[PDB]
Amino acid sequence: NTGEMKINWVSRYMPLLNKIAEEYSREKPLSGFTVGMSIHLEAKTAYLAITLSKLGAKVVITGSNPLSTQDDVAEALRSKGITVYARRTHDESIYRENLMKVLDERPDFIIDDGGDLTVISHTEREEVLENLKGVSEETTTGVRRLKALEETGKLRVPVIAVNDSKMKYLFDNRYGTGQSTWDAIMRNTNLLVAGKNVVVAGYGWCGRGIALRAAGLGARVIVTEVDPVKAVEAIMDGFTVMPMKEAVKIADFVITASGNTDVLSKEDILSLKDGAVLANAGHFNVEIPVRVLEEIAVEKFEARPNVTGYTLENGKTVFLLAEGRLVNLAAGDGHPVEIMDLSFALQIFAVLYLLENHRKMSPKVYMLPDEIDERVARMKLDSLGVKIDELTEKQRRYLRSWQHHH
Amino acid sequence: ANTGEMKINWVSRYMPLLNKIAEEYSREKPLSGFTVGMSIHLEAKTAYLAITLSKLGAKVVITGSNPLSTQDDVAEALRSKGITVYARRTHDESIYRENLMKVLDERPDFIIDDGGDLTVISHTEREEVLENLKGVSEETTTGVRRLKALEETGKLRVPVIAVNDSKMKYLFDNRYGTGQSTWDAIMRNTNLLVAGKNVVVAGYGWCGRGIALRAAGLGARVIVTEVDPVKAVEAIMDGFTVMPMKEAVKIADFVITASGNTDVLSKEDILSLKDGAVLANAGHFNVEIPVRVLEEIAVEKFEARPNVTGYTLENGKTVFLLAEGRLVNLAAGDGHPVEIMDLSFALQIFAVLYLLENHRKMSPKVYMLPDEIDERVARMKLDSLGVKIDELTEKQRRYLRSWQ
Amino acid sequence: ANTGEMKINWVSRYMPLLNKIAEEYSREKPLSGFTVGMSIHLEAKTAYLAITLSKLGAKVVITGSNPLSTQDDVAEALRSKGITVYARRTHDESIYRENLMKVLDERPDFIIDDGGDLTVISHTEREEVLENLKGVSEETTTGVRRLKALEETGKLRVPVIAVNDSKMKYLFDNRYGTGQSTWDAIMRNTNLLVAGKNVVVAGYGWCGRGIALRAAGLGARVIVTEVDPVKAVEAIMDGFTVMPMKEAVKIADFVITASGNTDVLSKEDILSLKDGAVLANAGHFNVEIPVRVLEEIAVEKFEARPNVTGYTLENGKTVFLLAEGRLVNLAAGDGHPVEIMDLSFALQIFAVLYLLENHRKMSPKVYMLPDEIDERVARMKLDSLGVKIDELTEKQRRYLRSWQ
Amino acid sequence: NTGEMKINWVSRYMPLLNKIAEEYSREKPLSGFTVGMSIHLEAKTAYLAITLSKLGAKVVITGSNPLSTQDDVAEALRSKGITVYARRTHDESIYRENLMKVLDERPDFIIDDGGDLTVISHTEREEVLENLKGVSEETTTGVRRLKALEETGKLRVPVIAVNDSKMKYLFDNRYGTGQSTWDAIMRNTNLLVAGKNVVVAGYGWCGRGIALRAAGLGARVIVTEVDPVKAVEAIMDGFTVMPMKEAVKIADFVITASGNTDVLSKEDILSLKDGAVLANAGHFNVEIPVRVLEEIAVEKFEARPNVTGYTLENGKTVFLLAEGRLVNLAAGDGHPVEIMDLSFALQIFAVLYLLENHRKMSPKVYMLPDEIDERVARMKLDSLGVKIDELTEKQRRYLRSWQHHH
Ligand SMILES: NC(=O)C1=CN([C@@H]2O[C@H](COP(=O)(O)OP(=O)(O)OC[C@H]3O[C@@H](n4cnc5c(N)ncnc54)[C@H](O)[C@@H]3O)[C@@H](O)[C@H]2O)C=CC1
Ligand SMILES: NC(=O)C1=CN([C@@H]2O[C@H](COP(=O)(O)OP(=O)(O)OC[C@H]3O[C@@H](n4cnc5c(N)ncnc54)[C@H](O)[C@@H]3O)[C@@H](O)[C@H]2O)C=CC1
Ligand SMILES: NC(=O)C1=CN([C@@H]2O[C@H](COP(=O)(O)OP(=O)(O)OC[C@H]3O[C@@H](n4cnc5c(N)ncnc54)[C@H](O)[C@@H]3O)[C@@H](O)[C@H]2O)C=CC1
Ligand SMILES: NC(=O)C1=CN([C@@H]2O[C@H](COP(=O)(O)OP(=O)(O)OC[C@H]3O[C@@H](n4cnc5c(N)ncnc54)[C@H](O)[C@@H]3O)[C@@H](O)[C@H]2O)C=CC1
Ligand code: NA
Ligand code: NA
Ligand code: NA
Ligand code: NA
Ligand code: NA
Ligand code: NA
Repeated sequence: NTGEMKINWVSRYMPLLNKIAEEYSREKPLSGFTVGMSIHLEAKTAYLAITLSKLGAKVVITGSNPLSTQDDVAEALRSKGITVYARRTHDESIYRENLMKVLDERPDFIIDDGGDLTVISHTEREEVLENLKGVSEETTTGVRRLKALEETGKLRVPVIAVNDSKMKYLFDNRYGTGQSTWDAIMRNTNLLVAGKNVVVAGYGWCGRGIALRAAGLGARVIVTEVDPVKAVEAIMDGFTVMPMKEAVKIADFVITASGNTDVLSKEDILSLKDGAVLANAGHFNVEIPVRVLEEIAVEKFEARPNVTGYTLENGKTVFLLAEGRLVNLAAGDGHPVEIMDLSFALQIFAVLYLLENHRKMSPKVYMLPDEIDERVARMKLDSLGVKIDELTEKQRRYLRSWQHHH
Repeated sequence: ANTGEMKINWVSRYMPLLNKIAEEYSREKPLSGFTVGMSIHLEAKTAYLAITLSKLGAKVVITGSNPLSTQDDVAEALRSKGITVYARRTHDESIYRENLMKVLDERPDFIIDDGGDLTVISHTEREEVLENLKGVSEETTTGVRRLKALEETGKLRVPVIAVNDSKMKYLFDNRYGTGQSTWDAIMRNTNLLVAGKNVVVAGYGWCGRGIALRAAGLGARVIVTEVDPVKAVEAIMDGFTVMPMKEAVKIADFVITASGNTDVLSKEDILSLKDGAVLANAGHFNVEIPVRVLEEIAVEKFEARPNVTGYTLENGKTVFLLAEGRLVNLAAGDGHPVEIMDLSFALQIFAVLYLLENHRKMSPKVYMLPDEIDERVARMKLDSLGVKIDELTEKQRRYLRSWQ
Repeated sequence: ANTGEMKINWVSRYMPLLNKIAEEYSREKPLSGFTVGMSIHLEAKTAYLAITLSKLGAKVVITGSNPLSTQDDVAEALRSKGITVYARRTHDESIYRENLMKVLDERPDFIIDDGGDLTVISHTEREEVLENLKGVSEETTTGVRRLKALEETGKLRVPVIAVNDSKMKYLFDNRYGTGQSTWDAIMRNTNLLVAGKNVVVAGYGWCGRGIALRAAGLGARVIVTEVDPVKAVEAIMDGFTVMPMKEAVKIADFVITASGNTDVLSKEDILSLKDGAVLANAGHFNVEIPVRVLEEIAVEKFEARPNVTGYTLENGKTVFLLAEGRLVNLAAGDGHPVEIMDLSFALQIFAVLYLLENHRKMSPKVYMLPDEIDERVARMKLDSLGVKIDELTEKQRRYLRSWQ
Repeated sequence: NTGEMKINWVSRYMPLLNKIAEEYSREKPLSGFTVGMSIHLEAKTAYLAITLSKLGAKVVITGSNPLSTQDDVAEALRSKGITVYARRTHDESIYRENLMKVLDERPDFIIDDGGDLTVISHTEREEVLENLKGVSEETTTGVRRLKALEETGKLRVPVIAVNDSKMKYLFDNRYGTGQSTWDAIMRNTNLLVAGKNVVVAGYGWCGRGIALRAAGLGARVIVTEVDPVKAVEAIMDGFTVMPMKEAVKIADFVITASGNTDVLSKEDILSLKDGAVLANAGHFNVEIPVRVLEEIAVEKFEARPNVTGYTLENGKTVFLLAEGRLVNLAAGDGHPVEIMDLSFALQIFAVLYLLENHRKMSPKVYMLPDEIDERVARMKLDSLGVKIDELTEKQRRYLRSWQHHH
């Protein structure tokens, strides 16, 4: 089983989760509690699930990504007492039903991936809301949705946004999301990136990482944006900025990373050159309008696994990766094992934080406590065998005084 | 044209934001009747900031951030332009302080401070300044830390805007901003190879990271020291090696301090350095590298080169210090690229105008630069570069604010 | 379309030079009446090279470079196109050799070799091949070394063109050519973080340098091992750390061999590796990392992942090997980018045409690819990209050839 | 004296020359011989001169770069018995006379920098040719001139081209010439390079290093060439290639590194944008036609030290660095100390090689012997405390055999 092998592989390179398991498996702090999860299911996230289980939690999972009927990772999890609900295709109806099945187990805590499970809890299953003590949300898209929910006054449980900690800087780095995205694009196209015009839509944490990686690969990077401050940063970073309607005319690759909808229009698409490659790095598959592609294409064909060709009225053919879905997850390895280990440790401690403090907390979206960022950093340094400096007594006094040393 | 005027002429063709600001307020002269007191590194770029404020109607009174960094020809050019200048390049500390007092004796309405010196003096020794001071714009992290400490003791009386910490400090402290100017200063004064050398950067905040990223771009083996676990992990994830300074000094070819702290190197650390090691400070005050310690423990002290002091030690080894432990990119370099300072200065002018407009509704505390100023300056920059960007549609606006 | 045909379809839209060559010789069919025997990694890109030669009139007979790397659907697609294919993906060594013999039994006029195997067999065991063989085009450094050794013994009988060593090996072995395909193969099969890890690259010739440069671009701490002082100094000047392999293995997270030599890791070196170390070979033959040694000294051997073998040792530590010590970018990756292979293959077609035209005036020795072929292919590439360059004037030509 | 200080500074960071002096100063192998040199004179080259003197040679120097009348380095050299002829301005007449003065001393060996001293020896001072036993030429331009001289059959002494060894790769590297060039441009302009269009004319060893450094600084690099192979390499390296007449229309910086003449034409110059900066990295000041600039400029003014402004008929103003002369030497530090140490060790051993073998050698241009490259590399590793691997007996047999291991 590649799946059991992959879980064993992953476990060997997730030192933080291993440390957490070794530290708390005997005390089992989550014993008697149920953690529900909506996540992209594969070996890495399976290990998060397993760690929570070792800590005593009853884990209930729903995988958003379609899985083969005898998926090795799902089976490994089930053999450990972990419940796993999956779907076979991108059928929204089944996806909704699977979310409901997780809620049917009345989770005490939820680890959400985009805010779906939380939102549906507040709009369709209020009975579950009463037992729900807290939510840990991973993505920028999910946090945005939940902050908007809080805005209306409808939010009824504490939410910890793990997304915006001191270390989202690690997750979206050029070595985090940046490289995983380009690895998925290159492995599925075998095309040379050096010298090519790469358009990246959005220059936030995700897009910047993707743009920096492309440049490091020799690409000529072009950035599109709606925020002047971000555009200027791209320019200062050495990239070219222009409107998308202009960028598409010269694009060899177009990568969306905005977290917005319809970043490409029909007109935009009809400007692309024959052979152009499109991919989405945002959370939902609405950035590149796949429905529009389907509708205006004279013909659609499979060019390679994970790559769809679309010939248009202008006779040109453009290619889409992973049907416009999160390319690094849907057609790649997601993020490096050690990067997920870091993200997962933050999420596990967030859940423990909610367990210890949900009553004291209010039904609003909280930033991840600083103490958690520092605890994970200290553990990471320990696992690396790295030592750093400490402040001296004189330095402590210097830093808090306004008077001059002299 | 005199050399001072020539330096200013050069700079003015590459400062589009300041030029746009002058044109935009040429008629209105918003600062007419107001005195802006300044304490900054006096060179052509800062002189252009002073000239622009003067064009907006302000009476500008300026002094150097350190007498040593003051360029006399630029000062003389500013004087011929009607600007009041209290600053002469000098080693005399008493004269320096005296010049800060002269600026305060002009009772400025607003102060553009560099290190918090004018503001601290105003709240402790020269409170008469408080009869007319309405707000302060502070440029450096060190200044902000000092003013927050002043606030904490309850002595602060006017609002302070930290232009420092903004959405555009990612530009000032960029590898292409502070990073490159720091390395240009080091390379021009040592002519030493950077590729393959062990470069120790103390501190991994904005300044140190830019410095470390540039060193790596030059081929160095970068080692970062820190006291904050989160920053240390950040450096490791950026690809750098992290270890305690006491271990780093044993293999260092270069040690650059960028912490904003004092005594980053101990006497013991110094005695562990190898012969020929080069030390430089990129932090605001000359306390990061203990210059007094080097002086005391050295058997011999000599000029090895212009801007480079050699200290031969009890262990027979000699180590070298650039610019007497002072801010290296400014004391032995060009500061920052012109276009980078143009942006920073546009932000400072709008900070002063923002104080002029809202100081009465602000408490005596440190305020982060308002977001609308960042956006305003960014749009001016895009306009100046002739760059067009996209605009959200109604569907997109609805999408972004929806939770479904 | 069948999957083999689909793979070839994809590749053909991104191979402009091969497409230009087909169009350029469509009528002439210069290779009509000639058989070109091939031994190469059988995938879509090499299949397109075969198809292009067929379009120039050649009877093409091809076999895999290693049965394991042969893609059966691509092979079947080639057969449906009239090309003779002797190659089935297999672990059986005897069947592999048998397939090389079948290619030789077609008595090729020209051979495109990969590692010198066909050529060596032709000059030692199957000399009947020499009744019709007129020239060989060898792609790899290892092949060239072997054929030069064959030449040295006096057994070589036909001219050999080393397409390898040319003005455009700087492209094939570029950080964007071999470098990135090597790392994509390693990252896709381990999903391990590269930034901050110790990456040991054994050998600093063209291949190793590209690999080291890409590793550094990914944030790795790169360590290079070498036996040639000039190459070691080169690595140091490029910014890398250099040390003996016996010291490098103690801290290595990754060890990549790119030397073209045998036993780059000793048993002692292997027992010094840390638990979890990852080993991969980018050299032509699977002898760089001693696979037989790992097998013999291992207490446990298991599949850790697809393309990854785990070997638990007597010291209780486990080390991992990618693709059984075989050429990693080919055995567990996509080889090289399409456009890179298009260039390499254009050079090989012109090498064969050059042999067709000049083999009688060439000795049985290894010849570097003729410079005019490099220029011809470069012009075709510029034309294809629609790039225009400058042209020397009469004054400039006179200047360049003048000594005054 | 900054000059004596600078010589002392340089000596501390030139481990190879120090090793050479320590090794041979007692034997003084060059005792009784005269080494004439035509070089750019500053602290670093002074140290080459001093090392030869410590080895026993009578050194006679002529500095091509104008020097102040009481130049500290020249005075330091004279106080050591080294003869130094200098000029005060860019007066060709005085430059020629200084070359003659070096020849007047009848050197046994010549270290040339551009081929001038050697060429004039073969066309005006044949009496000196008889005693001249060999020449070591440093630059690409000088080697080209001397190879052309050999071509006519006029060459009468052995010439070792140090330029084309295994290590010209170190001298022209992005960290060698590349960075020194950009440091001179940035220190003399204070302009931001990130985002700017940088045109580099010529993609040989020098230009490539300059282009790679510019990209590393965030520039958008544009390359011009006359050799298709080089153009393609630039493209594969991720840069844009186009004709100069087109490149100049968008250039913020134009750097010539071709070793050719008139890389910019009047028409080209009139296409430059207001504020454009021009600099030459080639050996002779003919790449950017300064005479043409002087002639067509409505007015010429000093903008900054080392920077001349030229306002043209189209009302635009363009700026030239160091009067179109080798920018990194004429307005910068040349090359890093350790890089020159390497180049100088190669040149010292070349002179010793000529001393030992000039009779056996023929009057042609020789490549630097491989043994010298390897000797300097071994010494460099030794000074760095670096150890490498050695071939095993099995490996030696493997490498020379055509048979398969299996
Ligand atoms: N593939 C992956 O592994 C990852 C995916 N993401 C997803 O990527 C998206 C963005 O992530 P972040 O960068 O953290 O959000 P962000 O807010 O930091 O960056 C979003 C940027 O997109 C720009 N933008 C919005 N609409 C645009 C449009 N129509 N055209 C051009 N630019 C536009 C915004 O101005 C903003 O600067 C989210 O959906 C997030 O969940 C985030 C991290 C990793
Ligand atoms: N040279 C220049 O042009 C510039 C200078 N600066 C100056 O550099 C200093 C830092 O600026 P920022 O990075 O914005 O401050 P910062 O607070 O953002 O980063 C400072 C870092 O130093 C670390 N640190 C403190 N003490 C340390 C020690 N003893 N050893 C190692 N690390 C230590 C802290 O943990 C922190 O991460 C200030 O003095 C600032 O005024 C800032 C920007 C540009
Ligand atoms: N994976 C791929 O796609 C490619 C593979 N190759 C293969 O890689 C190998 C080398 O290719 P090249 O770089 O062109 O050969 P090369 O001769 O140009 O460089 C080989 C280097 O390895 C060094 N070396 C030899 N034995 C060593 C040892 N025991 N330890 C450390 N260093 C050692 C040599 O001193 C030499 O500098 C060959 O097998 C070649 O066929 C070449 C190009 C691409
Ligand atoms: N500033 C410095 O420190 C250094 C200066 N140089 C000087 O730079 C020049 C070139 O050095 P190399 O790169 O070693 O010679 P090179 O022969 O390796 O490169 C010269 C390149 O310029 C191209 N070229 C010729 N004419 C051209 C034109 N009109 N337009 C565009 N491209 C053209 C050629 O095709 C060739 O690729 C020589 O004068 C050399 O002495 C060399 C090394 C360092
Ligand atoms: Na299964
Ligand atoms: Na620890
Ligand atoms: Na107030
Ligand atoms: Na022949
Ligand atoms: Na003097
Ligand atoms: Na040694």
